[PDB]
Amino acid sequence: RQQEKPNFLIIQCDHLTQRVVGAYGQTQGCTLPIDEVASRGVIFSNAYVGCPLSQPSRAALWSGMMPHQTNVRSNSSEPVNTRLPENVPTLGSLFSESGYEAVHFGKTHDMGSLRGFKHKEPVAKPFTDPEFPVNNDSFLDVGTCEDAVAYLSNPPKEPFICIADFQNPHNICGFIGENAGVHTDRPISGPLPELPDNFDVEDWSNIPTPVQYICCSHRRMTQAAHWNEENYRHYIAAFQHYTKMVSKQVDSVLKALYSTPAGRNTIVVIMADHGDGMASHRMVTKHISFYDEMTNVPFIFAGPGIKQQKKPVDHLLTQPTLDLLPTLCDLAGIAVPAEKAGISLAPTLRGEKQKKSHPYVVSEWHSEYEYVTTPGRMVRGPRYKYTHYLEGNGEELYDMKKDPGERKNLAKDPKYSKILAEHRALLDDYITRSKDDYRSLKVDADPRCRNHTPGYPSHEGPGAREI
Ligand SMILES: [Cl-]
Ligand SMILES: [Zn+2]
Repeated sequence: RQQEKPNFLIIQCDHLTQRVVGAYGQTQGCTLPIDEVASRGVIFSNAYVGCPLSQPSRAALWSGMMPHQTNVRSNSSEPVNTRLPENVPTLGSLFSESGYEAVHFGKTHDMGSLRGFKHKEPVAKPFTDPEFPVNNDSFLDVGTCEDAVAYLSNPPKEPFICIADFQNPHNICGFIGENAGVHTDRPISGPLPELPDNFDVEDWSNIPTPVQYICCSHRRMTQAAHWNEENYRHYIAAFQHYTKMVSKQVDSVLKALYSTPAGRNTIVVIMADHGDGMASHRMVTKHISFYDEMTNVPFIFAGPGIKQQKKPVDHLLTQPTLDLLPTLCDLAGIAVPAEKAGISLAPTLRGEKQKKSHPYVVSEWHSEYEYVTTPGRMVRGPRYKYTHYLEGNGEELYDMKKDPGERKNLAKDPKYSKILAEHRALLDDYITRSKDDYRSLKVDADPRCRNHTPGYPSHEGPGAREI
């Protein structure tokens, strides 16, 4: 038993959302291979990432730390962001030093947190799509899929830990570029998805300043700011298409996995580095805001020793950015360094009592490319989500039980003043225990990016990257 170790296959998809994954109960037909894995295992309803942005999320994830601690807080490359020091234990270092073969395929964008994995760079394999634009994101996934299939088809050593980091549905970014501004959409042959119930922003004066002006600071939002309903539904359709594309590749990867006896000895994890607005709150992609579509990601486990659960686990707050490292170490029988703040979910996965749990979980924003630096923090408690931004001391407060779509900010309502204070207190506790420098940080927000009536439809001009 204890010397017979499982393998691991970690499949991560950039921008993948709970909404689009059928296992979560909202959208049918886009992720059947992922849903089949979920059906054999356990999915988590509350799985919040440490930052809704790729490089900060990935640097944090593979090191099991938070972004203010890695100090990789934006997507900028060296020297604005500096690679994780070589003395910080990572997933790869812990697994490699315990005798695992550790391999990584696909997207990196890790700022050194992948140290210990042997990385193979994918090669772009272009192809033509008859209905949606496809770019090097989609072409790279073809290479990644080929590499992962080749590896899992003939695994040279057990035990192994393999990461397959897919780009899609990130090609949604390219879609927005091809459809920027006022435009008529190219016809498509599918049924057209409906807008979500939280599409509209009811009151722009009741949201924080940085969220009001995402249209100025986020290039993709500048592009989509004046989109009509048709435009946004075609956006959702494209997102579903790119998700279907990556799910076919997941299928190929799983077929390769289960083509040898290594497969049945493998624990499969499916997650995303962050989500996508999917037109909720008029939002496209990810930038500044902390709404569930972007921060609450699919987080799915199945494999030997993991007990099947039909219902999603919703009595726990999880933080994949912190919890993946100790969970995988616990499943592999590898000791976790004491400084890591994550909590192993292996008890829940085994069907045992989860004695330790997070009383709340957190997300961070700092900047994307240092055009605008507008730090903020999210605290998800058991029932409410609280957000705070330094710029204007803006706050949000959402009842996630009665208002899961986050349509009614409760922060200015005196009836909720005690709940608001209570979540402010969770942020104070986080700052103390994590040594967050949040309270000391400076806002850098040019007033030319805050210079029209609040809200994306009223956006005028070319946005921050242009001025
Ligand atoms: Cl920026
Ligand atoms: Zn604007």
